[PDB]
Amino acid sequence: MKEIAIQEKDLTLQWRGNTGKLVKVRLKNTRAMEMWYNKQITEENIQEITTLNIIKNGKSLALEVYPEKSIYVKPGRINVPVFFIKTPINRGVFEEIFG
Amino acid sequence: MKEIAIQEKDLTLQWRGNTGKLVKVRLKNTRAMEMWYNKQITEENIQEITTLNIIKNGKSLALEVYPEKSIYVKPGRINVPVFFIKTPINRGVFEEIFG
Amino acid sequence: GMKEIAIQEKDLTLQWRGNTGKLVKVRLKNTRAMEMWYNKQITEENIQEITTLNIIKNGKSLALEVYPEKSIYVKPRINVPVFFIKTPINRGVFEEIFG
Amino acid sequence: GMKEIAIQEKDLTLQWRGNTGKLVKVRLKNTRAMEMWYNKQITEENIQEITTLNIIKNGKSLALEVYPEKSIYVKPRINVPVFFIKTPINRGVFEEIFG
Repeated sequence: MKEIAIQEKDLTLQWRGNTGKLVKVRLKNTRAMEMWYNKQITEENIQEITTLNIIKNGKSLALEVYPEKSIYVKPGRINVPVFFIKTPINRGVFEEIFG
Repeated sequence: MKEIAIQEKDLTLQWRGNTGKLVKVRLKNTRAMEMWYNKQITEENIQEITTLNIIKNGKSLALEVYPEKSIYVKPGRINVPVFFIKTPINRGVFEEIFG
Repeated sequence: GMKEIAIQEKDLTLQWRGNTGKLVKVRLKNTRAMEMWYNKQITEENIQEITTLNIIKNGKSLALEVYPEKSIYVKPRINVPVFFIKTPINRGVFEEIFG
Repeated sequence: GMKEIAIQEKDLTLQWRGNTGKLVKVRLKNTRAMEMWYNKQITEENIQEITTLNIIKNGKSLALEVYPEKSIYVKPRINVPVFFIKTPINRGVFEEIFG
């Protein structure tokens, strides 16, 4: 287990059908640049993460990912990390949590 | 020397007179929460940072800080890191850089 | 007869049944409501003349009929206009349109 | 004589001389301009009737005279209104007002 918290405002969320299951989350370009400088997530360490703790509106939601599926996608200038979400969660409850 | 990059959108900037010198930068509450979970900056490690690399609009600007002055301020729910900026930079040139 | 007013989506708080279902009502944001108050763009006397809201966003437009007899001002300094949506539209298709 | 229109600050791109000096001109953002186009709120035929913009933000308001004979549409899909500010105001005091 390795958990990283990421504020929701830094993620582009892909919901199946726009309203269904959360399929994947992609880091925004600016936050990705920042992480590159800091080595916060790297191509070499990305698959160590098993949980994303999504932060927003003073609330937090831990979501397991499929670590074998985590990848960098182009780009922007540099590639951005993408996580495939394993814990089932749908858009309605996600919106309810974060308000 | 220890440098940390932080995207501008996560900082509340205090400009002397609103237009003059950058005096200090305060992390936003949500990013502060995220950093708390990750231990990215902590009360124990904050004074190790000598440079902030401010990221925005695909651009980057390194600014030295006064490490002895870096502190947590309340709050929000938890305290937030504050850096006092040593490198002189005024609002006009900062705006020019970041556009 | 018909009276249509366009409002940019960013000026609306949208209420979706169950967060993902039918669009039930939209409420103007506080800043925009104050602007409309100074301009008399929408007023207590005229709000019920509006039969259609043309929602604008991302260079796209979606006309939606309202129930004019349900249009009301609600408490926020300034009360704000609320419209009850008559044209059936769900969150998925709305997100599809506007992206 | 006088004709005054309120516009929420978030719908304006403000041009400050030297980024920190006098406010020279404001241009409507693209989304708001498209809305105003559908509503005929401001039009090529009427734009030069406006003598004062009432800038709205953070529950506050600031009236600024314009040079009506300088008000023009510029290329962005849709051309957008631009006003040249006559009332002298600088970035510091403007930021002070609105915070």
